[PDB]
Amino acid sequence: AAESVRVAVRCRPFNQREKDLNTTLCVGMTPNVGQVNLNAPDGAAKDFTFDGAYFMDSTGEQIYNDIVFPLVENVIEGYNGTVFAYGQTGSGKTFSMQGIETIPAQRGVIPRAFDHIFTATATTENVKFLVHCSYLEIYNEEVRDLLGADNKQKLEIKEQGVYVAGLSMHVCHDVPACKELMTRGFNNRHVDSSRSHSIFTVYVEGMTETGSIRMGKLNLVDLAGSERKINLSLSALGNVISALVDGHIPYRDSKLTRLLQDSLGGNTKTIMIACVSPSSDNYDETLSTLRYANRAKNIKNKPTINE
Ligand SMILES: Nc1ncnc2c1ncn2[C@@H]1O[C@H](COP(=O)(O)OP(=O)(O)O)[C@@H](O)[C@H]1O
Ligand SMILES: [Mg+2]
Repeated sequence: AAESVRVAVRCRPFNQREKDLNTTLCVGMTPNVGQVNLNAPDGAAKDFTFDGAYFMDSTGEQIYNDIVFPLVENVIEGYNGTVFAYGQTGSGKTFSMQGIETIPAQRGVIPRAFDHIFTATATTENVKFLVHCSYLEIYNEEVRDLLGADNKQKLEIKEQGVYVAGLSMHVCHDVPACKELMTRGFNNRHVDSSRSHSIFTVYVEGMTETGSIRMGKLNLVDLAGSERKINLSLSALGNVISALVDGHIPYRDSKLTRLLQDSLGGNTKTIMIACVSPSSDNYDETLSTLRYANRAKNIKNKPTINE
């Protein structure tokens, strides 16, 4: 079925220095209708409509429940699903994807997708599920396996769909197995993470009582900071989105757009979490993220059940 990319905006709270400077709040929201207003110094507001609008006190729990939970349900049924985190360095991309364990309601979409997948796969008595994970990093157009034996090894992108040749896949029989791969991946990151893209993939294979196998993959992507060969994957993402909404798509311009070409206009249900700052000192970057997120709503995907 024809389905548009769902876009949600998340505004982080002020940090300590912003409070010490008494920094002006230039972001407003009307979460019932997904409205985000951005105020300029002169007083003129710029208004945007999104599929979700999560303000300074929002939690990873309420973001997951409203926006990601139905996509993860679809992955279990056999669909491909992708969640990207987009925004400047310091806006909350990693806090939205990974989150924190010190405050349970602030746990990210990745730990939450693990709990959801292992709960839902066990409560479906008709289907037997096998879960596998992969975790890669793209820095300077160099693709690296974050869980492999040699993490330094640069890997090639080939097509059979599109895949990373030599990318290790790790069986996960439960949530602890999943969380060990997350910390393992973190300790193997390039030396900090602001200029690279990371992709955590969860493969959910379901075997029915008949014997029919369905295969849905979940891509959880933490993009490099959008602040204005290092910036090629980000520039190509913008160029791809422009072609997709402008009515040829240059997926091959970068490693990131080649790998995720099915997430942008292909067989996948995609969600974009655009992260913004509440501060008037970040106005220019926030306006850039909001315009990018607004444009991203017009991308048309064609997700079908992989069975
Ligand atoms: N919603 C939030 N609530 C509390 N702290 C947050 C929130 N979003 C981000 N932070 C804090 O802001 C800082 C930067 O966030 P981070 O996720 O690392 O951003 P990014 O990955 O986009 O560079 C961190 O110190 C993090 O704890
Ligand atoms: Mg980060």
